[PDB]
Amino acid sequence: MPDYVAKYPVIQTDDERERYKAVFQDQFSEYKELSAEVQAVLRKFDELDAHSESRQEHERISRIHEEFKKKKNDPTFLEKKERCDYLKNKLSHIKQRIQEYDKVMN
Repeated sequence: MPDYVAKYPVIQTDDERERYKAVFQDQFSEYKELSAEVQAVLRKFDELDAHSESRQEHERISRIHEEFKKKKNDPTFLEKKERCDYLKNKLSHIKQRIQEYDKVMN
Protein backbone atom coordinates (compact mmCIF):
# COMPACT_ATOMS: atom_id res chain seq x y z
CA MET A 1 0.00 0.00 0.00
CA PRO A 2 2.53 2.89 0.94
CA ASP A 3 4.94 4.40 -1.68
CA TYR A 4 8.17 3.00 -0.17
CA VAL A 5 6.99 -0.63 -0.44
CA ALA A 6 7.06 -0.53 -4.21
CA LYS A 7 10.18 1.64 -4.12
CA TYR A 8 12.13 -0.65 -1.73
CA PRO A 9 11.59 -4.24 -2.91
CA VAL A 10 13.79 -7.26 -1.92
CA ILE A 11 17.49 -6.25 -2.36
CA GLN A 12 19.30 -8.17 -5.16
CA THR A 13 22.81 -6.62 -5.27
CA ASP A 14 25.36 -5.05 -2.84
CA ASP A 15 25.00 -1.79 -4.86
CA GLU A 16 21.23 -1.74 -4.16
CA ARG A 17 22.06 -2.49 -0.44
CA GLU A 18 24.39 0.56 -0.21
CA ARG A 19 21.65 2.71 -1.85
CA TYR A 20 19.08 1.51 0.80
CA LYS A 21 21.67 2.13 3.58
CA ALA A 22 22.23 5.68 2.25
CA VAL A 23 18.44 6.41 2.25
CA PHE A 24 18.14 4.90 5.78
CA GLN A 25 21.02 7.17 7.00
CA ASP A 26 19.59 10.40 5.46
CA GLN A 27 16.02 9.75 6.50
CA PHE A 28 17.06 8.54 9.93
CA SER A 29 18.70 11.93 10.60
CA GLU A 30 15.44 13.66 9.60
CA TYR A 31 13.49 11.33 11.87
CA LYS A 32 15.75 11.89 14.86
CA GLU A 33 15.68 15.67 14.33
CA LEU A 34 11.91 15.70 13.92
CA SER A 35 11.24 13.53 16.97
CA ALA A 36 13.38 15.91 19.00
CA GLU A 37 10.85 18.72 18.27
CA VAL A 38 7.73 16.67 19.08
CA GLN A 39 9.26 15.33 22.32
CA ALA A 40 10.33 18.86 23.35
CA VAL A 41 6.70 20.04 22.92
CA LEU A 42 5.55 17.16 25.10
CA ARG A 43 8.22 18.35 27.62
CA LYS A 44 6.59 21.82 27.47
CA PHE A 45 3.29 20.22 28.54
CA ASP A 46 5.11 18.40 31.39
CA GLU A 47 6.78 21.49 32.93
CA LEU A 48 3.53 23.46 33.37
CA ASP A 49 1.87 20.38 34.91
CA ALA A 50 4.89 20.24 37.19
CA HIS A 51 -4.58 23.99 47.91
CA SER A 52 -8.40 24.20 47.73
CA GLU A 53 -10.57 24.95 44.71
CA SER A 54 -11.33 28.64 44.23
CA ARG A 55 -13.42 30.63 41.76
CA GLN A 56 -10.48 32.81 40.57
CA GLU A 57 -8.07 29.91 40.17
CA HIS A 58 -10.51 27.61 38.45
CA GLU A 59 -11.09 30.25 35.77
CA ARG A 60 -7.29 30.76 35.36
CA ILE A 61 -6.71 27.00 35.09
CA SER A 62 -9.58 26.72 32.61
CA ARG A 63 -8.01 29.50 30.51
CA ILE A 64 -4.64 27.66 30.65
CA HIS A 65 -6.21 24.29 29.81
CA GLU A 66 -7.93 25.72 26.72
CA GLU A 67 -4.65 27.23 25.48
CA PHE A 68 -2.93 23.85 25.78
CA LYS A 69 -5.76 22.08 23.94
CA LYS A 70 -5.16 24.35 20.92
CA LYS A 71 -1.40 23.65 21.14
CA LYS A 72 -1.91 19.84 21.57
CA ASN A 73 -4.53 19.77 18.77
CA ASP A 74 -2.56 21.85 16.21
CA PRO A 75 -2.67 20.90 12.46
CA THR A 76 1.02 21.74 11.93
CA PHE A 77 2.00 19.81 15.10
CA LEU A 78 -0.17 16.86 14.06
CA GLU A 79 1.56 16.92 10.63
CA LYS A 80 5.03 16.77 12.38
CA LYS A 81 3.69 13.76 14.39
CA GLU A 82 2.30 12.10 11.19
CA ARG A 83 5.70 12.47 9.49
CA CYS A 84 7.49 10.82 12.46
CA ASP A 85 5.07 7.90 12.31
CA TYR A 86 5.70 7.67 8.55
CA LEU A 87 9.52 7.88 8.85
CA LYS A 88 9.52 5.25 11.69
CA ASN A 89 7.61 2.92 9.32
CA LYS A 90 9.74 3.73 6.20
CA LEU A 91 13.05 3.21 8.12
CA SER A 92 11.89 -0.12 9.64
CA HIS A 93 11.05 -1.41 6.13
CA ILE A 94 14.44 -0.35 4.70
CA LYS A 95 16.26 -1.77 7.82
CA GLN A 96 14.23 -5.06 7.42
CA ARG A 97 15.18 -5.25 3.68
CA ILE A 98 18.93 -4.80 4.48
CA GLN A 99 18.80 -7.34 7.35
CA GLU A 100 16.92 -9.93 5.17
CA TYR A 101 19.55 -9.59 2.45
CA ASP A 102 22.31 -9.55 5.08
CA LYS A 103 21.17 -12.85 6.55
CA VAL A 104 21.24 -14.47 3.10
CA MET A 105 24.65 -13.06 2.09
CA ASN A 106 26.26 -13.82 5.51
